[PDB]
Amino acid sequence: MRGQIRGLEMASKNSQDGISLIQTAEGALTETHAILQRVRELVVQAGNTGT
Amino acid sequence: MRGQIRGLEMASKNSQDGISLIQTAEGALTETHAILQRVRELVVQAGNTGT
Repeated sequence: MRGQIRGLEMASKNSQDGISLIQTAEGALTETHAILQRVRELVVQAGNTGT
Repeated sequence: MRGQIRGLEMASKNSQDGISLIQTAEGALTETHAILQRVRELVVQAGNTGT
């Protein structure tokens, strides 16, 4: 039991650490995405306003 | 009778001595076990927290 208990404590630890990794990459990709919104703004402008 | 009596006195002695040996090894194995609990904690952490 205690072997598993302690393993579950370190499991919770490892999973929370998983979450930390996730949210790191998550926020980074959110910012990336926001850039890409700006990019498409610049694409539509980089329709040259036509000519 | 007295031969057996005296032999029972030394028998009790020998058995108590048995117990002393037992409880020595017992407590030692209890501590060993406690270590092994810590080990498994370090195994679950030595899941590398994954990567």
